[PDB]
This record gives sequence, C-alpha cells and structure tokens, in this order.
Amino acid sequence: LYFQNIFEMLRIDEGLRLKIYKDTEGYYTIGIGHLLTKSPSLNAAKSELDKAIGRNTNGVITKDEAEKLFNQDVDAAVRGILRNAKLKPVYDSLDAVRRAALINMVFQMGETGVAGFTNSLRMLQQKRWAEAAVNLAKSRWYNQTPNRTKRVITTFATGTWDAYKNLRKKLEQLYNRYKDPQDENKIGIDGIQQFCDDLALDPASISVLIIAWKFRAATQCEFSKQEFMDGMTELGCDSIEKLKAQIPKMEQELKEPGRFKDFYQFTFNFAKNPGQKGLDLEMAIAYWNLVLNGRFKFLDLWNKFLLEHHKRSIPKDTWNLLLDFSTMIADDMSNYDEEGAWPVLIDDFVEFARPQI
Ligand SMILES: *C[C@H](CCN1CCOCC1)C(=O)NC[C@@H](NC(=O)[C@H](Cc1nc2ccc(C(C)C)cc2s1)NC(=O)CC)C1CCCCC1
Repeated sequence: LYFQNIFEMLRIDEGLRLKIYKDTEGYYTIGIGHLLTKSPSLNAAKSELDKAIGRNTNGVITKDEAEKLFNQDVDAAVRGILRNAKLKPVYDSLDAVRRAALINMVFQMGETGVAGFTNSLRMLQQKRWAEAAVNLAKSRWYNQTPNRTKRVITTFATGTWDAYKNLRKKLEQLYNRYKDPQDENKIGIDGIQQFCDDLALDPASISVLIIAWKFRAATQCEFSKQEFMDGMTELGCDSIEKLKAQIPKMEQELKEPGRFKDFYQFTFNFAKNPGQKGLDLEMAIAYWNLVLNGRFKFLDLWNKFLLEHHKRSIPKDTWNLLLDFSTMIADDMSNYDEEGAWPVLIDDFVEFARPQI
C-alpha cells in the first residue's frame, strides 16, 4: 500500500471530527467523512470503530487514527474511479495534484455526481485547464460550496496546492496577531480581547457568544489554535472583515427555534468551568440575562428566586428545561402543571412567584 497532501486538502474542505457523529443521511461517521456502519445502533458503530482502530476508542480517536481511516477511503475512492468508464480516462491522464482535486470531487458528490460533469472532464483530459476552470465555475457545485469549489477549481487550473497553501498563510498571519506570547499554540486573554476589538464587539456581548457557538468553542476565556483555524475555514472566512459580514446570517439562524435551542444548550457547556458538571449560579444568571433576554417574562423574578432560595450550581438538565418552561408558561402561571415532570427547582419557583402574581 505504501507504494501508491490529500489528507490536509480534505481536512480543510470537509473537516475533521474526532468524535462519532451522525451525518446528513443519519449515518454514524468519524474522521473526514468516514462511514462506520449503515446500522442505527451506536453499539454497532463503536464496535466497527473499535475493530478498525484496534482499541476501545469509546467513539473518540486521535488525528493519526483519523488519517489511517482516511487513507483507506482514498484507496477505495481511487479503486471506484478506476472501475468507472467515465472517470478512469480523465484520472489516468492527470498529474498527482489534479488527481487529488478529482478524488476531492468524488468525496463530495460521489462517482455519479462527478461523471455528470462530462464537458469539464473532457476539457481536463485534453489539458485545457483555463476552459475547464471557467466551465466548472458555472455549476451548482460552485454556488453550494463556493469556498471549497474555488479551491478545487484553482487546483485544476494551476496544478499546484496554491489555493490551500495561500489560505493557510493568510490564517497563520491573522493568528499571529492573537496568539499568546507565553503560549504560541493558544490565543490568551489579551488575544481574545484583541480579536473582539478588531470585530468592534465587547467580549461579554451576545454577538461574541453567537461567534463562539459558530466556532464550536469549548470554554469561555479560552481559544485554541485548532478552534481558530477550523472555525475560520468552516465559516469560509480568511479575515476579520469576512467574519464580521457573517454575523447578521448567524443572527437570522437563531430566529428558527431548532437553531436557538442548539445555541441555548451550547451556552451551558461553553460557560461552565472545565472539570465541573454544573454551572455556578452567578455565571448561570449572567448567561441567562444574555440568551433569555426578551424570551422569558419571569427572568428577573427567576434570578431573584435563585439568589435568595437556591444559592447553588445549576445542573445541565435544569438549564435545558428552563427554555421549555419560558416558552409554555402563561403570564399568570395558571397553565403550570405542578403535578407534572418539571425539575423541583422550577416547581419551587412557581410556588414562590404565584403569590407575587
Ligand atoms: C475568563 C474570565 C475570568 C474571570 N474574570 C472575572 C474576575 O476574576 C478574574 C477575571 C471570565 O470568566 N469572565 C466572565 C465573562 N466572560 C467573558 O467575557 C467571555 C470571554 C470570551 N471567551 C471567548 C472564547 C472564545 C472566543 C472565540 C470564539 C472568538 C471568544 C471569547 S470572548 N465572553 C463570553 O462568554 C461571551 C458572552 C462574562 C461575560 C458575560 C456573561 C458572564 C461571563
């Protein structure tokens, strides 16, 4: 197999997941789009992953394990390309760099999706790079994934890695402005503050919490190099100005309840101290004032109730259920089912709040 840059090309274009996840079609995936099983059983998926890696992964792998799986998928894709009468001639005629761009296309839309580009594939086989580049840019493929497609088209146009190398340069230069002088592999307190100033935002603002959600950031006041790089590439941003222009779109998303729920639940995980399962009361109230502002009539009376009668950490389930509480609760609390399944804390809040109307 050893006799046969591509891993980094697809790490950028598709993304690398180190934890077992469900893909669009609902299948159990890991690494760079590696399918584990067609089975709806996570036990089966973990069994497949464990067998393939050779350890009890519990659904979590290293980047090197993800690479082992990725090289197997490249080999399978190449074999499939070679058994395809519409793809084999083009593939055989292409240099190593342009073959990687073709394998990239197969990874995205499959063999049938790629074979549909008959005129463009012909131009590539004929080494009419300029004509192929203009023709591939007319497709829906160019509008569905503009950033990825432009990179792939550039690879076919030049036969160089310049699209990927130049994106990494621009992001590394941008990163250097924010990295911690005491720790090059992370963005510190000062760096996060600088990042927020460049965006003309306060670090305690909702816009910055929305950005953290979009970057899938782990914890408040922490920002790793990997979070910065992966976040900027996935969002299709190579500058602060480009990130700034994405903010209205992120805002509109939150008008849809499913997205808002995902953001609201993410806030708890982001806000809490690593190593702690719960969220300290003072911090829970400060984040509730940000995310439930204009969504919960009883927000202040709730904060007052907790500061005076709870005075302890907020568990994740209670945090999640407060959103459902705020949505259904009548202004007079008459529809509250006290004989229901709400946390004891919410039952106690209703009991405390009801005499005060
Ligand atoms: C970490 C900081 C230390 C404690 N400080 C208070 C007194 O003791 C010493 C100093 C802290 O907990 N501050 C609370 C504050 N949080 C924030 O301002 C955060 C800061 C950010 N963290 C990140 C991480 C990553 C990113 C990237 C995705 C760009 C950005 C930011 S900003 N902001 C937020 O969490 C956004 C709302 C309070 C803010 C208001 C809500 C309560 C906590």
